[PDB]
Amino acid sequence: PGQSQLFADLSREELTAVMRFLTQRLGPGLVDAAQARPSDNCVFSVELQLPPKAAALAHLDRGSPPPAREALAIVFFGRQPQPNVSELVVGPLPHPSYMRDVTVERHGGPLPYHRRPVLFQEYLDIDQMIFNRELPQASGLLHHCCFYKHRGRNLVTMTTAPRGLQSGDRATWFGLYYNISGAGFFLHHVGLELLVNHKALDPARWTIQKVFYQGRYYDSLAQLEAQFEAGLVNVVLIPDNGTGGSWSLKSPVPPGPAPPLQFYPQGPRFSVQGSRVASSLWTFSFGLGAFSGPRIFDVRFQGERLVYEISLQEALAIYGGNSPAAMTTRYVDGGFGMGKYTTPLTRGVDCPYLATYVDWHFLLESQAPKTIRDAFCVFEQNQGLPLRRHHSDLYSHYFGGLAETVLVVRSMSTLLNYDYVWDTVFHPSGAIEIRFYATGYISSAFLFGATGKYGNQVSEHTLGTVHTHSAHFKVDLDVAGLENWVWAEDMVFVPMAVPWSPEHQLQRLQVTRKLLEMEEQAAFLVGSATPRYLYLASNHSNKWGHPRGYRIQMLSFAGEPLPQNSSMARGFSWERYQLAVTQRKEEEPSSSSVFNQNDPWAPTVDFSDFINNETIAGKDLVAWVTAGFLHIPHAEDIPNTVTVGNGVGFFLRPYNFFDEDPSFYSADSIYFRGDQDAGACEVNPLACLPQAAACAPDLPAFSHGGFSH
Amino acid sequence: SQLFADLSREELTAVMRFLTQRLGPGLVDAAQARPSDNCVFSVELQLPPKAAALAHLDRGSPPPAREALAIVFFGRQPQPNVSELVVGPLPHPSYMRDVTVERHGGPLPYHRRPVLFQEYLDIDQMIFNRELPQASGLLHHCCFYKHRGRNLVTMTTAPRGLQSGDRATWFGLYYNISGAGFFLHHVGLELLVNHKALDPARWTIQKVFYQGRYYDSLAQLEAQFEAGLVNVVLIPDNGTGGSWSLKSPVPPGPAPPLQFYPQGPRFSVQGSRVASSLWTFSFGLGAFSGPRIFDVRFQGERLVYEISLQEALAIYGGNSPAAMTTRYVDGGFGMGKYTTPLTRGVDCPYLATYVDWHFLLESQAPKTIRDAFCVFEQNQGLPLRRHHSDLYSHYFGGLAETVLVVRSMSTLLNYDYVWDTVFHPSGAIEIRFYATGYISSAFLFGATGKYGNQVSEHTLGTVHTHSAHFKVDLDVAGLENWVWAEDMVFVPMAVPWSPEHQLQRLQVTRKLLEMEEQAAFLVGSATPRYLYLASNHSNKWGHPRGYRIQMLSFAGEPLPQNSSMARGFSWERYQLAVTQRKEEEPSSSSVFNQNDPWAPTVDFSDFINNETIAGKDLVAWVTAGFLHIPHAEDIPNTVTVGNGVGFFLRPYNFFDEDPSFYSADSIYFRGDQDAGACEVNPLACLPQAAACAPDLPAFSHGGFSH
Ligand SMILES: *[C@@H]1O[C@H](CO)[C@@H](O[C@@H]2O[C@H](CO)[C@@H](O[C@@H]3O[C@H](CO)[C@@H](O)[C@H](O)[C@@H]3O)[C@H](O)[C@H]2NC(C)=O)[C@H](O)[C@H]1NC(C)=O
Ligand SMILES: *[C@@H]1O[C@H](CO)[C@@H](O[C@@H]2O[C@H](CO)[C@@H](O[C@H]3O[C@H](CO)[C@@H](O)[C@H](O)[C@@H]3O)[C@H](O)[C@H]2NC(C)=O)[C@H](O)[C@H]1NC(C)=O
Ligand SMILES: CC(C)Nc1cc(=O)n(-c2ccccc2)nc1-c1nc[nH]n1
Ligand SMILES: CC(C)Nc1cc(=O)n(-c2ccccc2)nc1-c1nc[nH]n1
Ligand SMILES: *[C@@H]1O[C@H](CO)[C@@H](O)[C@H](O)[C@H]1NC(C)=O
Ligand SMILES: *[C@@H]1O[C@H](CO)[C@@H](O)[C@H](O)[C@H]1NC(C)=O
Ligand SMILES: *[C@@H]1O[C@H](CO)[C@@H](O)[C@H](O)[C@H]1NC(C)=O
Ligand SMILES: *[C@@H]1O[C@H](CO)[C@@H](O)[C@H](O)[C@H]1NC(C)=O
Ligand SMILES: *[C@@H]1O[C@H](CO)[C@@H](O)[C@H](O)[C@H]1NC(C)=O
Ligand SMILES: *[C@H]1O[C@H](CO)[C@@H](O)[C@H](O)[C@H]1NC(C)=O
Ligand SMILES: OC[C@H]1O[C@H](O)[C@@H](O)[C@@H](O)[C@@H]1O
Ligand SMILES: [Ca+2]
Ligand SMILES: [Ca+2]
Ligand SMILES: [Ca+2]
Ligand SMILES: [Ca+2]
Ligand SMILES: [Cu+2]
Ligand SMILES: [Cu+2]
Repeated sequence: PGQSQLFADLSREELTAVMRFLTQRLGPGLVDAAQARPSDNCVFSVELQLPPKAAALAHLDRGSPPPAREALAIVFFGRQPQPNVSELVVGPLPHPSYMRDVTVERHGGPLPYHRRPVLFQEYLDIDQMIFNRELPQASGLLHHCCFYKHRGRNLVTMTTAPRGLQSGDRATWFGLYYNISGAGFFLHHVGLELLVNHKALDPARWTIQKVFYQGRYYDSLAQLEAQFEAGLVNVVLIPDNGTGGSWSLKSPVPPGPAPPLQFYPQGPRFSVQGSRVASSLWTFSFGLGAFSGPRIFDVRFQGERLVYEISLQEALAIYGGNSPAAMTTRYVDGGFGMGKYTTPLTRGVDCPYLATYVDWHFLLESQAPKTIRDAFCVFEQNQGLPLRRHHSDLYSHYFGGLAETVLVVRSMSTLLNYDYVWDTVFHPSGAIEIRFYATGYISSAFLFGATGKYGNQVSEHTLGTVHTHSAHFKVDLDVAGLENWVWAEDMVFVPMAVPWSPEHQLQRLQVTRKLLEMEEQAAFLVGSATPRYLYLASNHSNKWGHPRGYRIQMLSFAGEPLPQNSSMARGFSWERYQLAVTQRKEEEPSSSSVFNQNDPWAPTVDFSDFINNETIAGKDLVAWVTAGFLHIPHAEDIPNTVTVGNGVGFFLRPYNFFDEDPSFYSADSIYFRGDQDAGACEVNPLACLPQAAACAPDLPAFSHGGFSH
Repeated sequence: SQLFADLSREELTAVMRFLTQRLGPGLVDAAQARPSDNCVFSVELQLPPKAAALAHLDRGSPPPAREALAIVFFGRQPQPNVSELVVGPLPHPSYMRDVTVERHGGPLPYHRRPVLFQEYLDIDQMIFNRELPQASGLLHHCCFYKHRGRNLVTMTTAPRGLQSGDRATWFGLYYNISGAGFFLHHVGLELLVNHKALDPARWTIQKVFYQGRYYDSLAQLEAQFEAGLVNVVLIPDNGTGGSWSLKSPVPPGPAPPLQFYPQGPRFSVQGSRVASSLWTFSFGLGAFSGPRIFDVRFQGERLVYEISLQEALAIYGGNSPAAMTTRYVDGGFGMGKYTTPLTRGVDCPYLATYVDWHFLLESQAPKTIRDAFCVFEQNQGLPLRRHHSDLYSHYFGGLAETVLVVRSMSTLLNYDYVWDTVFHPSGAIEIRFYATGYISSAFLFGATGKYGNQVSEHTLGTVHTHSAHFKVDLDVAGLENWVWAEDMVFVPMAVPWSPEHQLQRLQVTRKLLEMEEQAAFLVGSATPRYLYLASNHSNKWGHPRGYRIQMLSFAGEPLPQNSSMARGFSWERYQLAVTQRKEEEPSSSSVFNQNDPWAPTVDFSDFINNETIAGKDLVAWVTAGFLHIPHAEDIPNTVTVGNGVGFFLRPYNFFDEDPSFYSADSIYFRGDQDAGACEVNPLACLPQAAACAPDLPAFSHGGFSH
C-alpha cells in the first residue's frame, strides 16, 4: 500500500548532497573536521533524521504520501565570541533545498561547546603536547623503565570516562601503554597516567595538572625526573616483549579438520534489498545510528506489525581501580558512537560463511562519505534445537515436531578494547530475541598495591579492573495498534481447605493480574520485585477473549547502578531501571545523547524525565529495557573476553496475541503416525534429503572489508 | 572406563536369570502383576563408589565390582514391602544383597511403589466396565458415549491422596483423539479412584466431579442429571486447527539450513564414551533420575566427577480437583524410563550421532529405546571471541564458537522435556532443560482466570510451575574444594587529587563460605553475583583455581513449607546449595517420593545440616525453573523459545590464559597481509566444494512402544 523505504540510512550521494548544501551556507572558514582546531567551524556529522511516526504510519498503513526524507547535521561553531554546537536539519533529500536549526527547539538553549566529543585532531594535538613537550622532560626515567628513545613513539595513549569533576570540565586521564604490534596494547600499561586539561581553544594553553607513576602522585613530569635522578623513586621494570595470550593473538597451533558448515540446500529463504529484509514470516528495516547504534523498524510477522522501532540507545561501562584512570572511568560509549565505530564482519568468524553481508555509509569527522564494508550480516541459522516436538507412545502412536531455524541480524561496535556484538533474532513462533555480547580485549591497569578490592591479576604487572556493563534499548511495541495497556501477571499461593475433605489443607495455586495505569507503576528499579509476566496489550482481544499481548522477559544479571548520590549519575539515569514504560513522544526520541559523556553533570538528556506520572492506560506506549552485568576480569579473559555466558538482553513473546501457535502452519514441520513409513518421502520430507536433494554450494572466495587509515 | 556405562542387554538378561532362580517361584512378570504378587519392577546400574572408582581411573587399581540394582515388589506375603536388592558382580553375578534397611532405616511401605502398567490397566477396566456405564445417560448428552467408553481415555495425577498411606488418584476423562493430543479435550468429568487395596476387586471410587460440583458416585450424578438438575452441553469430539491436529496444512517448501562436517566428524563415540580434541566424558540414563555425565575432562584434566538430573517437578493451580491438587514428581515415573526416540533432523541435527539405550523395566526381558541419545558438534553462528583493531595497529583475530552437545528427551504424559549438555571450547559447561510437548488442560467451566487462560474451545490452560534438580560434582583441581562468593559495592570517598570532590568507589567484595548453610540459597532471597568452587591450588597469577556457577532460572514461587507435602521435594525451595559429597547421599530425591511425599523416602534438606564445606569433597545442587501460565500460542505445543533454563559452569582463574587461544580453528591477520591468501588465513582455502555434497545417511525412526 505504502511501499517507500523511509527508515534507510543515507547513501553516499545523499551524504555528499547534504555536505554540498552545507558548505555553501555556513560560509566564512568552514574547516574539514579531520583537521579542525577548537576555534574552527566544523561539520562533525551528517546522518539520517528519522521521520515522525504519525506521518510514517499514514504512509505505510493508510497509503498517504511519505514524509520528507531529511538529514541531521552536527556543527561545531568554534570561530565565534561564544562558541556552540548546533544541530541542523536539512532536506528534502535527494536534492536538498532547506536547512533548519532545531537546537533550541530540542534543548531549550544553545549547546555548551565542551559537551562536544573530542575530535581525531584533538586527540593528535594532545598526543603532541604529550610526546613532544612533556615525556621528554623525563627521558631519564623513561629510558630506564620503558625503553624510550629520543621521543620515538614506542608508547601509546588511551582516553577515559568523563573528563573532569564538574559541569564545564575538559580534563582527561590518559594511560600510557606499549604500542604492541599485531595485538592488544591494553594489557601493557606502564604505570604512567597523565591528567591532561584541554578545555582551552588554544592547544598551547593546555596544561598537565597531575601525574601518577606506579602508585605515586607527582605534580609534573619535572618532579618525577627530579626524584628519579635523586635515586628517590623505586621503579618497577615492565617488559615490552613476551609470548602467549598477553602478547600475541595468533594461535601457535596448526589448523585441524574443519568446523561444521551451514548451507541452504536449495537457495536462501529470505532476501535483503536495501535496508529491508523479508522472508516468508518476517519483514523489517535495519539501520545504524552514528551514535545510538543498530536499529530495526517496522517489524511484521505475517503482514502484521508488532514494533515500530527497536533500537540501541546507549552503552555504559563503570570501572573501579587503584589508579586515577580506572577509578574514575565511567564510559558513556554513545559519545564516541556505536555506529561511528562499527567494524567489518569477518566472514566465517563473526557470522556464518554464507551469511549475506551489507555495507554501511557515513560522513563523520570528514567532508566526504566513506563506507564500512560488511558492517551487517543477515542470515538464517539452524539452531540445533527443536522449536517444538511431541512423541506419543500413549494410546496412539504419532510424532509431531519442527526444528528451530531462526533469522539473525548482527552488527559489531569495536570501541577501544571492547568488541560489542549486537544481535536481533526472529523466531518462527513470532518471538523476537535481542542479545548483546561483550568480547575483545579488557582495559587494564598496572598491578600495584591492594588489587583484590579492584580486580584480579591476569598477566604479569596487569590488573584486570572490575567494571559493570549496561546497555539500553528502546522497544516501541504497537500491539495490534498504537493504543496499548500494560499488564502484570504473577502467581500466589492461598492456603485453603480441600473442598472435599475439610480436615485437610491445601496450598491453592492462583494467578494474579494487575493493570499498571501510571508511568511510575511500570518503572522497575534494579534489584526490585519484577512481575513474572509483564506485557503490553491491546484493548482488542483474541479469539478466546484474552487481550492481545506481547510479553517482555528480561535476561540481565545487572550490576549495581552508580549511586544516585553521584553528581554525574543523571547522565545515565537509565541504569537505575531494569524496565520502564512511557508514553511515546516526538520530543523523547532517545534515552541518551552523544553530548552526555563530556558533561554528565549537566546532561543533554536525563532519561528519568520520561517517567513523570502520566497514564499508560490505552496510549502509544514505549518500553525501555536495560540489560547488563558485572565483570570481574580473570585469566580466561586473556587474550579476549569470551562470549559464552556473557549474552544479555530480552525476549518479546506473544501472549494471547494469536489464537494458536503460528508455527502450526510451518512448511518445515514434520509429522507421522505409527502406522506409516517415516522413511517415505511422501510421508516425511526428511526421508528425501539423502537421495537426491541438494549438493552443497561452491563458496565465495574469502575477502575482508579492511581497516581505517 | 566402561565403569559408568549403563547395563548392556546381555548384562540385564543375566541379572534377570539370577533374580529368577534365586527368588524361586512364584514370582510374576511385572507386566502381568497384581498388587498381591512378587515382582521385578526395575533392574539398572548401581553406580560405583567414588573412592574406588577414582582409584581405578587415576591409579591403575582394579575396577570396583560392577553391580546391578533391582527394585522388587514383594506383595505375596503377610507383610508386603518394596526391596532394593543389589546384585553382582557383572557379567556373571554370584551374590545378591538387600540394602533397603541400610539406606532407609526400615522397610519400604508398599504404597510408595509406583503404579504398575497392570494397575493402570485394571483401574481402567473398573472405570470403563463397571462405573461409567452408571452414567451412560449423561455421557451420551455430554460427550458421545458408546461402546463401552472406547471414545474416552484417562490420565493420572499427582500425589495419590491427602496423607501418608493413601493411594487414591484423581483421573480426568478425555476424548481418545486420533494421532494428536488428547490432553486438550477434557470432557469435564473427574473421578477419584481408590486403589490402595491389594485386591483390585475391593476398589471404590471415593468421589466424582462434574461442572464445578462434587458427587459421591457416578450413580448419584446420573440421578441428578435424569432429574434435570444438571445442565449438559454437547462437547464436540472432532475439529480443525491443531486444537485437533499436529499435521501442518501448509505443504513443505525449500529446505532449511543443513550443517555438515566438511572433512568428517571431529569427535568419536565408543560405547558410552565421547572423545574430542578438547573434551572427554562418559554419558548415560538413570531409569528414574534420568540423564547424567561422568568423568568430564578438559584436555585431560578432570573438572567434574558427575553431573546428573536428580528430579523434575510440576505443581498446578485449578478449578477442578485433579488439577488443583496436582504436584507431579516425574522421577516417580522416570525420565530414563520415559525417554523417547530422537527424530533425526527434528530433535537433533540430521548428521548427529544417535545412540540406542537398554532397559529392563516392568518386564522380564531387556528392550531398547532406539536413537535415545544424540551427540553432535554445532556451529553457533557466533564468535567465541573476536577483536578487530583500527587503532594504532591493524589486525584481526577471532574464532567462531563451535560447541559439542549431548541430548536426550523424556516424554511424560503431556510434556516433552529436553535435556541438553553443551561443552564449550572456553572450557565452560552449560546445562539446559526445555519444556515442550502438550500442556494439560481442564474443561472450562467459568470462574477461571485465577487458574489459567482459555486457550481453546472448552479448554482451560492451567497455571503451573516447572522445576528441575541437578547434582553437580565438581572436583576443581582434585577433591578438596572451598566456596567463595564475590560481588560488588560502592564506597563514597574523597577524590585523592581533589579531596573537595566526592566519588563512588567501586570495589570487589569476596567472602569464604565455610559452612553448608552459608551456601544454601533459597528462592526469593538474593544471590552473590560471582559464586564458585575453588581449590587451594592457585593458578600462575596467584588466584585460587575456580569454577563459577552461573544460573539461568526464573523460578516460580515454590509450594510453601507449611504444606505437609513439601518435604517430598524440599529442593524446590533452593536455587543453589553446596554440600559435603557423601556415599549415603547419592540422590536429591527418589522414585518413591511421588506416591508418599508426606513420608518422603528422601528429603533433600537433610543434606544441609551445619557441616563444613572448607576443604572437603563438595557437590553443588542446582534448581532451575519457571512459572507457566498457558496461552494460545501453546496450541498445539509449548515452544522452546525463552523456556530454556539451567546454569553455566565457568572457569574462573582455573587456567592461566583462555584455552581457546590454542585453538586449531583460530583466525588472525594484520592489515599488511593478504587476508585472501590460504596460508595467511585458512578461510581463504576450499575443502572439497562442491564436490559433491555432504553424504547423508538414509532416514529412519526409532519407532513406538508397540
Ligand atoms: C550557534 O552558532 C550559530 C552560528 O554562529 C548561530 O547562528 C547564526 O546566527 C546569526 C545571527 O545571530 C545568523 O545571521 C543571519 O545571516 C546573516 C549572516 O550570515 C546575518 O547578517 C543576519 O542578520 C542573519 O541573522 C547566522 O546565519 C546563523 N548561522 C546559522 C548557520 O544558523 C546561532 O544563533 C548559535 N546558537 C545559539 C542558540 O545562539
Ligand atoms: C521384605 O520382604 C522380603 C521378601 O519377603 C524379605 O526378605 C526375605 O526375608 C526372609 C526372612 O525375613 C528370608 O527367608 C529365609 O528364612 C529362613 C529362616 O527360616 C532362612 O533360613 C532362609 O535363608 C530363607 O530364604 C528370605 O531369604 C528373604 N529374601 C530375600 C530375597 O531377601 C525382607 O526381609 C523384607 N524386608 C524387611 C525390611 O522386612
Ligand atoms: C588516530 C588518532 C586520532 N587516535 C585516536 C583515534 C580514535 O578513534 N580514538 C578513540 C577515542 C575514543 C574511543 C575510541 C577511539 N582515540 C584516539 C586516541 N586516543 C588517544 N590518542 N588518540
Ligand atoms: C496402557 C497402559 C499401560 N496405560 C498407561 C501407560 C503409561 O505409561 N502411563 C503413564 C502414567 C504416568 C506417566 C506416564 C505414563 N499411563 C497409563 C495410563 N494412564 C491412565 N490409564 N492408563
Ligand atoms: C605501532 O606499531 C605499528 C605496527 O605494529 C606501526 O605501524 C605504528 O605506526 C606504530 N604506532 C605507534 C608507535 O603509534
Ligand atoms: C484411540 O485411537 C486408536 C486408533 O487406532 C486406538 O487404536 C486406541 O485403542 C484408542 N484408544 C482407546 C483407549 O480406545
Ligand atoms: C591444598 O590443600 C590440601 C588439603 O589438606 C593439601 O593436601 C594440598 O597438598 C594443598 N596444596 C597446596 C599447594 O596448598
Ligand atoms: C505458614 O506458617 C504458619 C505457621 O503458624 C501457618 O499457620 C500458615 O499457614 C502460614 N502463615 C504465615 C503467615 O506464614
Ligand atoms: C553445628 O553447629 C555447631 C554450633 O552449635 C558447631 O559447634 C558444630 O561444629 C556443628 N556440628 C556439625 C553437625 O558439624
Ligand atoms: C477500549 O478503550 C477505548 C476508550 O477508552 C475505546 O475507544 C476502544 O475502542 C476500546 N476497546 C474495546 C471496548 O474493545
Ligand atoms: O532362596 C532361598 C534359599 O537359599 C538360601 O540361601 C538357603 O539358605 C535356603 O535355605 C533357601 O531355601
Ligand atoms: Ca513521559
Ligand atoms: Ca507503542
Ligand atoms: Ca566433588
Ligand atoms: Ca550434609
Ligand atoms: Cu567486561
Ligand atoms: Cu508448562
